[PDB]
Amino acid sequence: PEGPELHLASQFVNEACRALVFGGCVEKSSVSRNPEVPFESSAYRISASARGKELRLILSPLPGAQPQQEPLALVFRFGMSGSFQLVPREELPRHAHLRFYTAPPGPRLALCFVDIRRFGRWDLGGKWQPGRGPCVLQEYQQFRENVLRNLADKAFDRPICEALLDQRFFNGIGNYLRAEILYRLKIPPFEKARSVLEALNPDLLELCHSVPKEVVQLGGKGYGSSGEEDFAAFRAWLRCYGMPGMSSLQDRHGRTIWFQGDPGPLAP
DNA sequence: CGTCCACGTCTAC
DNA sequence: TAGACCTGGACGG
Repeated sequence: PEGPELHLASQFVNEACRALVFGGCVEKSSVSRNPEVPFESSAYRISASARGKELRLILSPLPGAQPQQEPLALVFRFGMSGSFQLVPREELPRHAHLRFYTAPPGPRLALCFVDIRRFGRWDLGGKWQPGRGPCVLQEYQQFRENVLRNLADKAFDRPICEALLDQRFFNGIGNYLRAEILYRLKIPPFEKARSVLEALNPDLLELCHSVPKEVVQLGGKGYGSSGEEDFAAFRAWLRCYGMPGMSSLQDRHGRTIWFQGDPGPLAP
């Protein structure tokens, strides 16, 4: 449920649904506090795109589909466990909170948003969350500008490790990517953000892009990968997050920051 | 049995 | 700046 996983999940929706046609209603599990998706069409296609830590699905009726229905966009945040699966209609995983059903010619499948802790959220309406900065994978240049044009923001008074989670400037970076980013440059996690950034080979804002981009290139499921294949690849990619020999500390919100060496000046 | 820990926001005091 | 929101795996007694 960081930027690489959101991005992988959107490619997964795009490839796995390339040749599917969905039909009928969009079904929500009983226990989910998210809104119902008012949307029905007898033949519709599903596509996605990611931005940062959000993913957007577009439901698009084929020509002639019934009820009349305009394209609908839904935006998902994954929380600590969100994911998508394509499964056989009658073999729904345990926590499938939102389900999309294929239509006949072929075997009956269900595309499901699966989310065990239910920190995930979706919204009707298709807009990115106001306030999230640009995507570090897909909008690098905008991402880099939005940080540099704004170093006066009180966000940058904080440790660089806490600033890297702030989605207003680092949309996409989560807890493993911060430790990996910081570790490639050996920046103490508790340096003040503004000092590391004012200054303006790869620097820290470049690593915010190419680091998550390396996870995307492993393919697979990234953090969400243990039967493995996917999983062994990811765990082999990590140099820092949770590794033996590393230090860790809690930041001011209780999140664990892995690192090596100097904790840096603002440490608890 | 029990405690801790996990890829993140949110709202409310 | 504390909590709340949740399930389940690892591991302890």
